[PDB]
Amino acid sequence: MTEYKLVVVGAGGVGKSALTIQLIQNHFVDEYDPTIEDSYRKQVVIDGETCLLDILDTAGQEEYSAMRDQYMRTGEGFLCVFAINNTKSFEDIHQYREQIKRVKDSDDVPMVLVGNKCDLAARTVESRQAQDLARSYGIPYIETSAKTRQGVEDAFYTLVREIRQH
Ligand SMILES: Nc1nc2c(ncn2[C@@H]2O[C@H](COP(=O)(O)OP(=O)(O)NP(=O)(O)O)[C@@H](O)[C@H]2O)c(=O)[nH]1
Ligand SMILES: [Ca+2]
Ligand SMILES: [Mg+2]
Ligand SMILES: [Mg+2]
Ligand SMILES: [Mg+2]
Repeated sequence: MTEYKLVVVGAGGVGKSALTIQLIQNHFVDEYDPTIEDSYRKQVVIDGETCLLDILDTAGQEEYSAMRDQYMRTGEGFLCVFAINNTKSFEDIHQYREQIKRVKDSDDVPMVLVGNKCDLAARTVESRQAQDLARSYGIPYIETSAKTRQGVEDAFYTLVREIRQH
């Protein structure tokens, strides 16, 4: 079966772990335990194809920015996550996409822009603003909530479908 190497990146606290754990383990992590670097692996059927998702849940704490080059090298596709109630996390996306872009020496790396926490009402990043960013990258924008499960499968499966276009 086909393996897909996914990597989840974004600022601290945007919900990278919560999203990954919701996808893989089907529950919502309420508490906030900052991540160093964890791996998750799960066999799933996507569009009729049995495949193995290998997902690297990375650190948003800038203290660990040194580890980015390593995982950006190995990853096949990147879930670039910000929170819709965290304007700064949205502005931070560019610096993640720039690094991925450099490391893969490519303007063409399978990526999905994800606006997480869409269950919360304190929105400061409007859908249209994120759509414009994703458009400029030539990638999809998808809103998610790790809490309600909204968009969670859509985000990760879309990332698989982007890798397949590569
Ligand atoms: N309401 C709501 N809270 C969320 C959502 N996703 C994450 N959170 C909350 O936000 C906090 C941080 O989540 P977490 O997944 O740990 O973020 P992270 O991006 O993995 N952090 P780090 O970069 O430090 O590893 C937690 O309290 C978590 O419950 C979401 O979709 N909705
Ligand atoms: Ca819980
Ligand atoms: Mg985390
Ligand atoms: Mg505004
Ligand atoms: Mg496309």
